[PDB]
Amino acid sequence: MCLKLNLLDHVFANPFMNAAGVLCSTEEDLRCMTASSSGALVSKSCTSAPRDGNPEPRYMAFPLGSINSMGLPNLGFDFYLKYASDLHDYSKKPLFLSISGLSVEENVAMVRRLAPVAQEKGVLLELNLSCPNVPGKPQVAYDFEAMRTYLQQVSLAYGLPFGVKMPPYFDIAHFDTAAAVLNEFPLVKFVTCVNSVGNGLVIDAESESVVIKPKQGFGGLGGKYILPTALANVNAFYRRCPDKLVFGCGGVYSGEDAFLHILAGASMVQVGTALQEEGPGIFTRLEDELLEIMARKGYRTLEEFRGRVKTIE
Amino acid sequence: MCLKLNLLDHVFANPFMNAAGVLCSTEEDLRCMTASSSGALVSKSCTSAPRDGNPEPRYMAFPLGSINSMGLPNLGFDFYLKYASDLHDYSKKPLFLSISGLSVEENVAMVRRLAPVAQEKGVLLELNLSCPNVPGKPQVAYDFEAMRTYLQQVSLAYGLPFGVKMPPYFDIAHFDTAAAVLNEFPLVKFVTCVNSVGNGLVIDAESESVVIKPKQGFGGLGGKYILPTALANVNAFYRRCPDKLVFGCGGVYSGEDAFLHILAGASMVQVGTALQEEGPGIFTRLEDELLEIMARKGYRTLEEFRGRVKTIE
Ligand SMILES: Cc1cc2nc3c(=O)[nH]c(=O)nc-3n(C[C@H](O)[C@H](O)[C@H](O)COP(=O)(O)O)c2cc1C
Ligand SMILES: Cc1cc2nc3c(=O)[nH]c(=O)nc-3n(C[C@H](O)[C@H](O)[C@H](O)COP(=O)(O)O)c2cc1C
Ligand SMILES: O=C(O)c1[nH]c(=O)[nH]c(=O)c1CCc1ccc2ccccc2c1
Ligand SMILES: O=C(O)c1[nH]c(=O)[nH]c(=O)c1CCc1ccc2ccccc2c1
Repeated sequence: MCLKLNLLDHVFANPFMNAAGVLCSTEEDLRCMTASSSGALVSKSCTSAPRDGNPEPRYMAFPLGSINSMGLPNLGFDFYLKYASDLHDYSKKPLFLSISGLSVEENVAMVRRLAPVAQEKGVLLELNLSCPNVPGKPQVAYDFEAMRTYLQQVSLAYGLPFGVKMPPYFDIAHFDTAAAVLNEFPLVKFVTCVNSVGNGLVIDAESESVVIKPKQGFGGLGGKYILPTALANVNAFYRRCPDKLVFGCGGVYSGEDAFLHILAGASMVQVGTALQEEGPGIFTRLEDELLEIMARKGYRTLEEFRGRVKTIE
Repeated sequence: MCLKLNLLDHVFANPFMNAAGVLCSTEEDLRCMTASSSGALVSKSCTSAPRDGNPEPRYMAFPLGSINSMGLPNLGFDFYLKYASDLHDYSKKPLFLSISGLSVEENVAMVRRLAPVAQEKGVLLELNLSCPNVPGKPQVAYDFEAMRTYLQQVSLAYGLPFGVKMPPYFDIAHFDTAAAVLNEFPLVKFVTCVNSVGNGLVIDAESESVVIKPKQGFGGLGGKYILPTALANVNAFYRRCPDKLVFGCGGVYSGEDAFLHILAGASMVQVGTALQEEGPGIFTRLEDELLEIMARKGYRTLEEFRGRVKTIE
C-alpha cells in the first residue's frame, strides 16, 4: 500500500510538498526538502534581483496558526534557476519553482529564461499571483483584468504548462469570475488554493502589542485559522476548472486535514505553517496518517475519493 | 474600575452585546438578551417580509468556530419595529435594530418607517452591508459602487445617525477604498467589523460530507477561526475613520479576546458564535474576565486602552 501518483507528466511518491516560502529559500533549505519524505518541493517565490525582505520580527506562530509579512526575501531568480538547472536531483522528486515578479515585465523576463530549463530538466513553474500591482489597486489576483494580463503575457512568454498560486476568495461571484479567467488559459494546468489569508492582525494581550514589525503588525494568516477557507477555495476551483488540477494548501497539520483537502478536490497537498513549526519530519507523519485513514475506510487510491466530498440533498 | 461607556447619546453598562443573528430573532430571544448582563442587544437582520430562511441544517459549530448559511430567517420588519416601538424596555439597555433588505429600495422603505421610532425611542440602526444584492454580483460591501448607492439612499431616507455592519476585507487597497466610501457619509457614526468570513467550507472526515445543506456546504465562518481577521478590520477602520466609532465582532470567547478588540479600537464588542454555543451567561463571564485583566494592568476605564495597541519600532 503506497501513495504514489502521476500528474503533469511527473511521478510523485506521495501528494505532499512544502508550501512556497517555507523551508525553501536557500540551497540548504532545498537540499533539506529534497532529503525529506515529501513527494515534491517548491522553491521560495523569487524576484529578478535578490531581496532582503522586511524587518524582523516578520513571522510568528501560535497554537492556531501563523502570521507573516516576510516581504519576499529571496536569493533572486538566478539562484533558483541555477538550483533547478544544475543542483536539484530530479531522481529524488519533482521540483516546482515559484515566481513572483513585481511586474508583468519582470515575470515575462524570468519565465523566458525558465522555459528552456523546464524543457530540459522538467522543473515546473508556479506563478504567484499575490504580487504587486499598479497604484490604487489590490493584489493582482484581486484585480481580474490585471490577472488576465499577467496570464496572457506569461502564457505567451513561457509557452509551456504551468500553475498559479491563488489567494483566497470569499464571495461566490469572485469564484465564478476568477475561475473563468483561469479557464481562458489552457497552459494553466494547476491552480494552488490558497495563499495566506491576507492582512490579519495578531495582538499579544500581555504586551498590548502587535507581534510582527512590518505593516503595523498586519500579515498573512496561515494554519488552523484558515482550513475551512482553504477547503472552500480548493473545492470551488475543483468544481469550476474541470480541465485543470487543483493543489490544496492551507491548514494542513495531519493526515486527516490532507484527507479533507483531497476530498475537496486536491491533487497535491502543500504544507506551510505546520512544516515551519514541526520541521520536515512532518512528511512521514502525514503519509502514515493519510494511509491510516484510507485503510480504515477501505480506500486503496487517492483517486477513489478525490473530489468526492458529499453534499446534503 | 468600570466597564461603562457613553456613546451615540446612550449609556451602556458594559461593551458586550450579541452579534446580529444570534439570540435575537423572536420576542423570546430579545427578552432573553434584555434580561442578560449584556450592555446592549441587536435584533436579527430583517427584511420587509418574513422569511423562513434556508433549509436545515444551516448552522454548525465546532471547537474552532461555526459555519452558517441561515438565509436571513426573520419575523419581518414590522415585528422588529413593534418590538422597538412598543415592547423593548429601554431602561434596561439600549437596542440596536439590524436591517438587511435585499435591495436598496427595500432598505429605504424600512428606514423611512424606522426613523420616527428611532427619534422617539432611541433605537439605533445597524445596516447590514452584507445583504446579497443581485446574484452573480458580490455582496454589497464588496461592490463599492453599490455600497455607495446604498449609503446615499439610506442617509437621505433616514436622516439620523446610524451604523453599518461590514464584511471582512483582506487587502489594504480594500480597507482604503471601503473606509473612504464610509467617510463620505457623516450620518454613519459606527462601523461594526466584522460579519462572518464568507464562503468557507467545513467537511466532516468520518462522513466525507459537508455539514450544512445550503450552497453545497459553503457558508460564513465565525468564532476562533476569525479573530485575527476581525482584529485587523477593527484596527484598519479605527485608523481610517477617526470621526466614527468602531464596534468589534469576531472570535470573542473570553475577556482577553474582548481586550484585544478594544486595544484594536473597538467601542462595543459583539459576541456571535460563542454566545450561540454558551448562552447568555457568557456575558457575566466576559465582564468578570475583562475586569480581571484591567485590574492586573491597572486600567480603570476602557478609554484608557481603547485603540492603544502598540506597534513595533
Ligand atoms: C513564512 C512564510 C512565507 C511564505 N512565502 C510565500 C511565498 O514566497 N510564496 C507563496 O506563494 N506563498 C508563500 N507563503 C504562503 C504559503 O505558501 C501558504 O500558502 C500559506 O502559509 C497557507 O498555508 P498553511 O496554512 O499551511 O500555512 C508563505 C507563508 C509563510 C508562513
Ligand atoms: C447563526 C448566525 C446568524 C447570523 N446572522 C446575522 C445577521 O442576521 N446579520 C448580521 O449582520 N450578521 C449575522 N451573523 C454574523 C454575526 O453577526 C457575526 O458577525 C459573525 O458570526 C462573527 O462573529 P463571531 O465570531 O462572534 O461569530 C450571523 C452569524 C451567525 C453565526
Ligand atoms: O514573502 C511574503 O511576505 C509572502 N508571504 C505569504 O504569506 N505569501 C506570499 O505570497 C508572500 C510573498 C508575496 C510577495 C510577492 C512579491 C512581493 C514583491 C515585493 C514585496 C513583497 C512581495 C511579496
Ligand atoms: O442570515 C444569514 O445567513 C446571515 N449569516 C451571516 O453569517 N451573516 C449575515 O449577515 C447574514 C444575513 C445576510 C445573508 C447571508 C446569507 C444569505 C444566503 C441566502 C439568502 C440570504 C442571505 C442573507
